[PDB]
Amino acid sequence: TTENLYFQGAMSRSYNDELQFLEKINKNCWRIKKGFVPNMQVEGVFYVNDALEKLMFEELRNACRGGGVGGFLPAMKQIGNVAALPGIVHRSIGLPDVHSGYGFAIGNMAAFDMNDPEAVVSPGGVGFDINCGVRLLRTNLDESDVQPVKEQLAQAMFDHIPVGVIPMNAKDLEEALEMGVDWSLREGYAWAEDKEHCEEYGRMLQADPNKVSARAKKRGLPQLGTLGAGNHYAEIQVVDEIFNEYAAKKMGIDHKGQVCVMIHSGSRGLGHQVATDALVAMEKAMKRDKIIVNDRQLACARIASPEGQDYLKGMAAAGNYAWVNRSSMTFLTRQAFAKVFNTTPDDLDLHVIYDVSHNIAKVEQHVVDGKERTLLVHRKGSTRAFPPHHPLIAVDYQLTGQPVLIGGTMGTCSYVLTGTEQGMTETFGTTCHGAGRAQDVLDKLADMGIAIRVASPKLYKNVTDVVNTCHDAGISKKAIKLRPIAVIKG
Ligand SMILES: [Mn+2]
Repeated sequence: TTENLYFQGAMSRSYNDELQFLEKINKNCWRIKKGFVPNMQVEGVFYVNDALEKLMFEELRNACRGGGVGGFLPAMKQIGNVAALPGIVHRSIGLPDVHSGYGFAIGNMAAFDMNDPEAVVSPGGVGFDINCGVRLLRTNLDESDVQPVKEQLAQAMFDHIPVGVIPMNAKDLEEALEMGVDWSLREGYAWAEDKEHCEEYGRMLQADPNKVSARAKKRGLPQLGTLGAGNHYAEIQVVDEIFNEYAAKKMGIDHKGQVCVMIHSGSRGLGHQVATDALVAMEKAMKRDKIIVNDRQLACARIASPEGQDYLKGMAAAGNYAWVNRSSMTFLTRQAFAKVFNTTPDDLDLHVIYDVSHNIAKVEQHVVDGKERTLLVHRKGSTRAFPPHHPLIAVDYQLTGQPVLIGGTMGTCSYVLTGTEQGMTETFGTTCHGAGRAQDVLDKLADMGIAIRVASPKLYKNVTDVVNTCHDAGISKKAIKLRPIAVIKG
């Protein structure tokens, strides 16, 4: 986020001229008027509380004022660059946890009309870790039941990570990329109820393994070497607060102190490679279709392009692979819990509460200016949050709205949110994904009471401020707060 811009204008400005393009819509939302960056097709908006508002406008002035080396790209500027993409509708939107990233800002959503021939798809609008996501499992155990054996549970979970639960040959992987969680179901590593409580039923149709490069496929095949890359993250959690008892009851969360397990994983290097190969092929074809962007990292292809069609089919394939990896972690988590407590996984009520993505592009029906349209919704660092009574969400959540899982870092709380009708109207059903940015840790976590198994010692916008901002804006609703007692990052 520095010299990736083409030689362009609008850069002979100071903080006061940039403030001219900025107006506050309401208590929790700001407007970016056109002209903030070149070639804006729609306006931009971001959601703030008084704290996150300070950091956003400080990051603007620190880069805008200049007077030093850097030229760092503010999140407010990347929002506008995304608003300059052909095909975008409504507005490019920054969720409360918006921070700067490759082309798109992390936490910056934008949707494109699939009936517009100039509409494009941007891999930078999905992210390199395609379909990194969160999965929440409930248990019938209480904190008093788990707190004594938390070290053994964490060790058993850590020891279960390395070992056929994951596609171990290229042929199995080609099926996993095509079938998503349907591969795990056939191979015994997933329950049927896991699919019904999973975004897109754990499988994105029309995925094509032929659109995934051979290097990408080998990046996704298991390696006994190079373990410790950090792609596996798990957290044994305790229900610390229930803001909505009925939403919690429909998720099986019966009381405070109940134990849950949170799983965080993605496509590892397969998605990184799928995103990279697309970016290269798109750079070479943007001229043929005459696409103009402000940021070279906004490299995109038209949806109708062969390169745009290839990416989405490959992107869907990596998303399927990510669900297979989280199902295998579920299978190993279920096995870890089964052995420590010496029973069967079902007798511990180890069902999937929900599973969301936050690095994916989805084809969704949305109403734009009173007209139903088919939109390609880019969500990098943002979570889908469908409202109550959406016909395509689980029957169990037809009255609560779609559960939204918020990732919590080491020692940080996690949240379960619900979708809202207001979020479908304002943000196309989009909400935050977690926190943003801009041995000592070991003893702090131990003193907090958190057992920790981490492979290598190599391994801000507060999540609380972010979820409270979304709750106040009405684009999400707080339901559960979870506290970690064991963190497993291998
Ligand atoms: Mn993630």
